[PDB]
Amino acid sequence: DSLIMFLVEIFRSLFVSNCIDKNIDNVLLSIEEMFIDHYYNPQHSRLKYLIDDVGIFFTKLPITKAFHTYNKKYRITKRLYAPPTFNEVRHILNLAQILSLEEGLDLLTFDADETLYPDGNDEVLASYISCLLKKMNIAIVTAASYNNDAEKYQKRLENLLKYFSKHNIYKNFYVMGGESNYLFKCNEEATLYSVPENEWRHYKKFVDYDTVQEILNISEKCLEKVIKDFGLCAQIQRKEKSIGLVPNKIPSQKNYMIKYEVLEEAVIRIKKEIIKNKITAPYCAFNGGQDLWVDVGNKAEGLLILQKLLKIQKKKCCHIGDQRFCSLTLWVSNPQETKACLKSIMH
Amino acid sequence: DSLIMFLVEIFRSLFVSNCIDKNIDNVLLSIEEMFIDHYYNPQHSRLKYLIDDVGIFFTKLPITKAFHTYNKKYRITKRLYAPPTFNEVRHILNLAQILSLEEGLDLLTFDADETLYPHDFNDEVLASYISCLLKKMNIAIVTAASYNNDAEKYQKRLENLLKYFSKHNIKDGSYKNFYVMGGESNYLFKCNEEATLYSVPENEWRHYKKFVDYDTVQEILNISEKCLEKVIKDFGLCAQIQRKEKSIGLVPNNYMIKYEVLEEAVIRIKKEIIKNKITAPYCAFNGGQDLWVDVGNKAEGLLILQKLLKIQKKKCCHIGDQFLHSGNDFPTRFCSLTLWVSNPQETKACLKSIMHLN
Amino acid sequence: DSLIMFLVEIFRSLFVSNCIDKNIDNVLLSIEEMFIDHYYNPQHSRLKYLIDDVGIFFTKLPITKAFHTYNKKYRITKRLYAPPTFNEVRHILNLAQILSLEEGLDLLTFDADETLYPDGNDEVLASYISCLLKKMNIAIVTAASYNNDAEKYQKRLENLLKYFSKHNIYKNFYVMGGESNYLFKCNEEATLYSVPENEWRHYKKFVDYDTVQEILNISEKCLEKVIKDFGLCAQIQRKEKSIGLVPNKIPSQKNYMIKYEVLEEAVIRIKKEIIKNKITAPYCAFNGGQDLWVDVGNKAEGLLILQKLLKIQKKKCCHIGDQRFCSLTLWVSNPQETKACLKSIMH
Amino acid sequence: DSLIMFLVEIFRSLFVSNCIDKNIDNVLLSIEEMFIDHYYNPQHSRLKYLIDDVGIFFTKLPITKAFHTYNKKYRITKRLYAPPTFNEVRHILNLAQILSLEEGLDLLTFDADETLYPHDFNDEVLASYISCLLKKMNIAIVTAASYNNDAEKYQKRLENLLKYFSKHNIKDGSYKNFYVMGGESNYLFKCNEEATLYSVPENEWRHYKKFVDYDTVQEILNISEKCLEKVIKDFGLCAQIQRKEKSIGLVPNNYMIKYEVLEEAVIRIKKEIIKNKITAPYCAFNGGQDLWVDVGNKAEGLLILQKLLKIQKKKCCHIGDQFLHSGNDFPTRFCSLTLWVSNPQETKACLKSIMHLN
Repeated sequence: DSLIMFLVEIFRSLFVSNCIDKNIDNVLLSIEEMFIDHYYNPQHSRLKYLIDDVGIFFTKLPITKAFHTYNKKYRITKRLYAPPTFNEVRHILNLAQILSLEEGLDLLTFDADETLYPDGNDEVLASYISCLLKKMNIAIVTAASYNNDAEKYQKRLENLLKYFSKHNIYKNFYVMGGESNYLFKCNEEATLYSVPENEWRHYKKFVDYDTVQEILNISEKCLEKVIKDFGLCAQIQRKEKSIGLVPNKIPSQKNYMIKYEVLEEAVIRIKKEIIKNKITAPYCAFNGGQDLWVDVGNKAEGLLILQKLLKIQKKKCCHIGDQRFCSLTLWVSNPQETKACLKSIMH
Repeated sequence: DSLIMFLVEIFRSLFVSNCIDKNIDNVLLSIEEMFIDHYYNPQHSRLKYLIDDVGIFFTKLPITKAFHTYNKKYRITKRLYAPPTFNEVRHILNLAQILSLEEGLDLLTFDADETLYPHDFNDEVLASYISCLLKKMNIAIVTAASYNNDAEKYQKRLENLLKYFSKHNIKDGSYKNFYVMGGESNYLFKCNEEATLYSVPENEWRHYKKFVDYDTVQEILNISEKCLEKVIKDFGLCAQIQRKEKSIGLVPNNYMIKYEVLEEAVIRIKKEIIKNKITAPYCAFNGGQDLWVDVGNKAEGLLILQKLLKIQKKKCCHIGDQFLHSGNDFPTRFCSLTLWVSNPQETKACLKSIMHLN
Repeated sequence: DSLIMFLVEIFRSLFVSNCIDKNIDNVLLSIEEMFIDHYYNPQHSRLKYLIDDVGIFFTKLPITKAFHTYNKKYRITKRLYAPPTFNEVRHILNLAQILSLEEGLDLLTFDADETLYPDGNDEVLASYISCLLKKMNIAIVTAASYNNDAEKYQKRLENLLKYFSKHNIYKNFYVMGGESNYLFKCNEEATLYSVPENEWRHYKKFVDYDTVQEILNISEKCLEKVIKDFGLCAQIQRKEKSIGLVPNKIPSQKNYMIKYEVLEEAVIRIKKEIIKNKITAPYCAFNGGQDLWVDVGNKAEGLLILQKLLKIQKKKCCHIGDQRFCSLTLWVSNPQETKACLKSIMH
Repeated sequence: DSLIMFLVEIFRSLFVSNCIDKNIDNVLLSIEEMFIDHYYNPQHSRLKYLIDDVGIFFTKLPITKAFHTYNKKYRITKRLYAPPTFNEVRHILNLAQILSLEEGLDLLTFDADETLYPHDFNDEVLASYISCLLKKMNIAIVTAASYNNDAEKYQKRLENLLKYFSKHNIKDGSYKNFYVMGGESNYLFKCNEEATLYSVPENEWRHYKKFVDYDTVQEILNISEKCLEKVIKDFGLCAQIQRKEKSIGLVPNNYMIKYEVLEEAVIRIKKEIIKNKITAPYCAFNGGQDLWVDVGNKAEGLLILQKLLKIQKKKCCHIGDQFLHSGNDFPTRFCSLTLWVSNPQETKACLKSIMHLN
């Protein structure tokens, strides 16, 4: 991330010049003003000249207030031998984006790929998530596709729903499967039903069936090449609007393992070949540590569906994931961070 | 750490020139010839000029065969968009060091703290590998944990592995060839037929350990005590200080402590200890959520077993997980063969590869 | 230059792996094939994936033959402590591009900004340039504009023409003023006349007069801002299709000096502001160490004029300058290098 | 070289954060406070920790005033697309070192080889600056050129500057306060009323120069002679070897030699000389088209004048052009104040700024 680096180099220079524990507010306010000017002029701001991939700011980032708030609690400027690190500046930018939600947020989305759990939960999470549900809409997005088989989505994340049956009552909880292709809701008794197409068919970006089938054919061709090239013991699974690469199960249980480097290569191979056919339709190929899934859809399309379905402005939506231009983003990497951010959001 | 990065930068240029999946043997052989010259002339080798902190090669290293063998199993050179990574070159140098044990392997030492268990030992697969290797050679387990020669405390985290020896490795007499060191290089133990850890008096083998005055031991503990007390007040910690003989540490109450706070305090301790020009052996070990300062280093502990068991330096190998410059495994590169590792799964793999004696 | 760096990193790894003085031909041939594949597929080659700004190859670069030829003469691989440097790899790429001219070259162009002389020549140059003129067309390009006043172009480079009056006889020598706006030729007796517009008016890229006047107005506004901001003692000079920033003359001779850093800033300021008005017309702002000149034109337009006027394929044109996609380029920085390259071209 | 890069990296971050043209005094003052602590405690300063080869600050450095004054004259902070460059920070540290001469300047030394003339001295403006400063303090000219105490040869390249002293600086008696050193630190000279360079016997001031055995002098010359002979054959040079007493060099016949060939040969000479553990003073000076090895360094030469003229270390300043790590001016940072320069134009500028005594 060039935005985090950008700040890391600056903090490193203040640290090595021996004034980082002094009053650096003159530098922080000059940085904050560049952020705010980019908020009004995302296309031609000077911040755009420094960071080409800066993206878009839906909020006025209070980075100065975030630095003081982070420094007071963790006291990183008292360090004499290690300047602020990449991971620490990452939490500061999360805090700045959390703090920028002064007007409140009505939509909160969770990337449930790996950030939330390795397998099937956390009660402190479920307790914190439930508190937020009464305040505003929440949503959970999965890259796995089981078509519309609602029972399969429940198996991967059933424990958190058990808390919701108690201490709730409500209808402000949503689950998105296939990245942006299947949207479910919740009734009363430990539920998992699918909203009909009429409620959200128009909001989905229009794509042809043959175009959808074309992407899966291209991805199917690449994975076979990946399987044969790296000699993996794996099987390909094609679905309606998705295709996935899964490892073989050890005969007897537990499944075999694919090296993480090979999965990262296949994602680049698939993404590159899709661009070769000049396909403009939305798509995404996600690596889940042990699985590879290609969906005809992306988090951006699914995020827009929820904003348009629930009539929420983009400034009131927030996303938490391990990995764009349509919602505020918090970068985490473990469930404890997800609960750590959610604890800060409670105010 | 820098030898690995040395190879990563080279393989990156081969990948980038589109020839890494071709025959790169002329480059690899030139690298191997440099490893041979460092093996023969460690003090003024060409490799020492390129890499100052390279360490000592106690054996000739088949780096070409390792790359060739590792590529045949993992096909890393078939990748179009990812050059050989840091961990893959790490695995390559691991196998090259294993293949350099053609002469034999008399002693094998493992880090207790993190290469064997998350903590409580609870891996039946790992211990089943350990028993077979134990039959053919002596093994030892080195921990930074410090209990003042209390064999009951050390056996707690290692109960299952020791209890395994009773059912499979008790009759063959292999139990005598198993040792445990506590406080890095302060308390040595051994096993009996009842699968229990018993003690060996520090007076029995103090001839092999460089003595340190009791006042200088307490000197190091008091300097560290001041730094840890200053560190707690500086960052507003919730943790407390626990002191024992020949060892002091920072322990929470359990509130997790940030990694950066622990790492700098190691630097402050090491920097302030240097300010008094202390030449005694010591180490500031950074744990997951704790910090510990011991009088004595793993290098001294590994030297004791070599002198005690009369084992040759080239026949001794060590398996540690923290081979970073700040880690306590970094100095052990000068007294034994070393295998960088990260978890039991990787440790069981290196042990599986080691079980090809021939 | 990313292409030169690209090779410097590779040579550095061969050097540090202690095999650079051995047979590195396996690496060089793999590099050469990437160059050749980029020659056939400039838009989607793998070299394009490694070097985004690689440009275009009008020739099959014999980089392997260039390395051996450069190594045999200078013996750089016998070094034990310094790998091949950026400047050395630069000469190799010049040699490779010179060697690629196996089918001969009919056009040779010289960037006369600073590469050829600081002031008004070199007889060894003039002797070498004259030998090439009988073989093929030569051309000299200047950023300075004196409209069509041919006498002023002659004053800056009159000494080389004195050699041409002797040992010649002919009509294959050309001079381009205003980057791409004024084209002159040579008669018999120490000459400097201008070819009429009809011979080359159609080949110039069509641009409106008000558009040309717009660029000079924008550049005039920037230079005044540069003058007032940095407090320079300088005067602005506007012309028909150019505007320049010149320093004041010390009263009494010799002229004042502008710091080189300020001139480089004004070029970026002018170029940036021209893009702000979305001007698509060709232009260039050149820094000449002591002068700044903005021309409505560029070396690319002038190069195309000479190729179309003289009916020469792009594979037979070569340019020598200190600083694109329409001719082969040799990178030099001093007159001795220019004569050094020309000595190699004589075969 | 690394202190300059230290400031360049800091100013780059200030420029990038859009506040460099605002008030950056809090950052600059923190930098100045570090320069004061290094001035007081050079051995274990915080600045030495960040920059290991920083050198010695013989005076407190007004780095803020230098930046403020330099910005007022050149307005570098008004640039939108170019942070302060390497040479601008160099000029800033030059002025800060000049402004640190508030106490006085008794001795000023110039590199003859390249800070005074392209070579033949031929700048009337430079010499006219030299005469005025010569009236108020002693100046000296240090050259790597080696002629065995032949005053006629040294005066050739310096004729115009010496002849200028006869017409303007001969009556005031200032001629006595002007010295010339040859062979870096081997032959000292002086001037008379007739504007001629006369010699001073090396026996007269050998008490100030650390003696070196004649066999060890020839030892260094023979080691260099082997390297240069090997270098010529290695790269197929056309040059030849010229040897004198206490000095040896590589000279063409005049075919220009590549810069990289000269620079590595300096490394080979320095590396091989270190291999014999020679502690004598020496230097391998890289010229434009030649290479020279002298027995004795500029640090020794600058030390002689301080001990001979009894001048204080802080009152001595040096003006050299090659302050790179490989250059011969690099060691002079530990015995005198230093001003990095590149040509007479820059040298006349520093001399012009120096003419504000007050």
